Amino acid sequence: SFIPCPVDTSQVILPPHLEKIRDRLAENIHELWGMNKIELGWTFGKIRDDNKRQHPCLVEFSKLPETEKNYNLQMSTETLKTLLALGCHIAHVNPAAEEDLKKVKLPKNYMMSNGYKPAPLDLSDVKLLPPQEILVDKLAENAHNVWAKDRIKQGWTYGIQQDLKNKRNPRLVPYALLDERTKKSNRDSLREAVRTFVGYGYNIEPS
Repeated sequence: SFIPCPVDTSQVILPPHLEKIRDRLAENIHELWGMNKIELGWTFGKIRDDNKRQHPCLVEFSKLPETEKNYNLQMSTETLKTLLALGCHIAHVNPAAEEDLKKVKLPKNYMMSNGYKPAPLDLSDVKLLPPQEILVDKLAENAHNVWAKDRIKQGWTYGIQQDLKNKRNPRLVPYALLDERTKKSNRDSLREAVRTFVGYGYNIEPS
């Protein structure tokens, strides 16, 4: 143990009419990432320090280090290709629906020392279809594998207590043995993932 194996997206083209919705999906993952780190107590430093809760990538998406923009794109691309792999169909239904949607305006204290303030899209109003919640769950578990596969290949191993000494993480586990809270947190980050599709006037279905 353990062998994290996710959906095989290697036979999946990303059609060009869906590359722009990937971009806004990745951008909004950052704004949700920045928002969540600030809620935990993290602040902006120039170099990552887990003691002072300081992270370097806590900046506007336009100004992320040029490799880490790709990781957010890679995170977004894979969730998009996994959809097509699972046989879901995504449709650019109405181009106009996106205009009305607006971004969350967080309180003042969320503004960071360098002036960065995360503004994720206000997707609370969107209620997803029941056939999409089951697809959210199947993508929240597959998301746990893409992470567990990539971390292990980066030398990460399980660890009773979390430690960056040598890549030890207690959540590097078969999804069956994860904790409930972590599972719910992943359905959340990917429930938000599907809402970004519908909110942009893009439609997908589960079959």
